Amino acid sequence: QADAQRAQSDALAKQAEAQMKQVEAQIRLAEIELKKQEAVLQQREMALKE
Amino acid sequence: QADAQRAQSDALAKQAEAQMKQVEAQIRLAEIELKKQE
Repeated sequence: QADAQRAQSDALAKQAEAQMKQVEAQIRLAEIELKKQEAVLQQREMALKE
Repeated sequence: QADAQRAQSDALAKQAEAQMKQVEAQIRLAEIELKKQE
């Protein structure tokens, strides 16, 4: 039972950690997309001012 | 247990480069924002 627990811990150290890193990368990509949307909104505001 | 410890050590060694890359990207973004402000 402890061996299965240690196997799950090793899985978390390996595949689950890699999946968590992929999730962090996806969150960073989403933040970059939000920044791009904010820049587009600023450009639209500049066009309205013009 | 020792095999998992070695796997964790190698995982930290490999993810250190990714963390450094993210920090470099953040620093570059701050510099780009400073340049765009000027």
